[PDB]
Amino acid sequence: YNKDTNSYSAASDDISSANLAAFLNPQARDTTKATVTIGGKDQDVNIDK
Amino acid sequence: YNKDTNSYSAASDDISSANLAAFLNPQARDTTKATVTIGGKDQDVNIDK
Repeated sequence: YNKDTNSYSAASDDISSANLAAFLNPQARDTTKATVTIGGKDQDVNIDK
Repeated sequence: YNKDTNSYSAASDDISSANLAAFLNPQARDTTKATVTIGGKDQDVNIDK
């Protein structure tokens, strides 16, 4: 969890494939913004559940 | 939903035989204070999932 300066960080391997939905949306209908790139080419996306 | 003064109320018949856990605990470990009585015996209980 590499507690460095503030709220705890973390580092993990492939464990959350389908777990992004609940983690990124703590409530029943939260929505999260993210930036997705395929390499040198950024795109801005919105992710919900 | 009988909107009276504030955040909407409601009133429903026997529908939530097992649905109490999700409703009172939206998160993964929420706990709710509660009161239970059999009639003349007020008892204080905690409900979690």
